[PDB]
Amino acid sequence: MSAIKPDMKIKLRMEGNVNGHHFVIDGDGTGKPFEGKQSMDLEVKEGGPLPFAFDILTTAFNRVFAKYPDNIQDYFKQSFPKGYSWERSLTFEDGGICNARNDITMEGDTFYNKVRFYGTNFPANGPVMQKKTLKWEPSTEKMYVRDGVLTGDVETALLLEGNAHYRCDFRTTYKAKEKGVKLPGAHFVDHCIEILSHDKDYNKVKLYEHAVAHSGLPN
Repeated sequence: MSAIKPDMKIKLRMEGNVNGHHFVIDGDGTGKPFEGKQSMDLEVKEGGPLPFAFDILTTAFNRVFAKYPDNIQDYFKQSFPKGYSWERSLTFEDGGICNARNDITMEGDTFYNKVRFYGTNFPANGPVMQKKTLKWEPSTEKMYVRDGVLTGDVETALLLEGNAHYRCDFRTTYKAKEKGVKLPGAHFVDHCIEILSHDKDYNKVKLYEHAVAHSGLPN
């Protein structure tokens, strides 16, 4: 009998600043932790219409929603009820850099998310500030332990208009709140994030993510 239910709710608020542009965005959603699926409705509350590509924000909007096999330690589910936090760097090929964080708690059937997102050094003429992005490509996160902290690395890209990609490297550190949650062995997490629907200026966005942990084998 887990602290985590097969169906959980998601509540979140993000505040941030990208290239000097401030914003606040709220979210409400649901997911299936043991299936590795989540979806949420996001709404920009301050600073809209956002003057940069919404897509840079989407991975900041919880690896509890990842399907873990029995042969990999599930650090994220083991972190509840007290929760965990993560810190992420996004390093883009044209010098844009973001730092994001989320502190994740659980109150009953709901995960609460205190998200912060800061970006800078995006060229004014680049695809982020010109809103030329289409989607994140599906990718695989490599999880491992670095300096005693669970770390995940991704080398991925945004698809742009005109058959071009815009590369980004992610590095995330993950930390359980509770003293003593055992770190997992190294493994992979395949994931795919998608904007299912949106309004004109991405004031409102429906977001979906699917994630599955594995050890690199067909079996």
